[PDB]
Amino acid sequence: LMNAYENTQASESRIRDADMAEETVAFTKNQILVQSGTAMLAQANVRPQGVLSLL
Amino acid sequence: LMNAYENTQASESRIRDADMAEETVAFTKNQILVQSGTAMLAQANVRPQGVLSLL
Repeated sequence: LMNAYENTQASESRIRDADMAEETVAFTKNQILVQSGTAMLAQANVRPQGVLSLL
Repeated sequence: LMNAYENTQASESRIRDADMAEETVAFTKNQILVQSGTAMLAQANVRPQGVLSLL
């Protein structure tokens, strides 16, 4: 029973439990993309005033 | 209770809380349109001055 319990616990942890490294790398990549996207949205926000010189 | 509270708070924020990025673009476009309208109104105000040369 003890042997089967440890084997079953390992099998269950193989599914539900997350891998911390493979999650942290994705989290860092996503946050880098978020800051790049918000900077570029800010850049896009200051595009349309180019035509104000024509007024 | 705490799970339900966090879910309900998320649902409430999905409705009443505003999106800052989605709204700042509209704000900047609006003020650009205001500047263009002010410029055009100023230009149209001096429009009838051309008739003075006929008097």
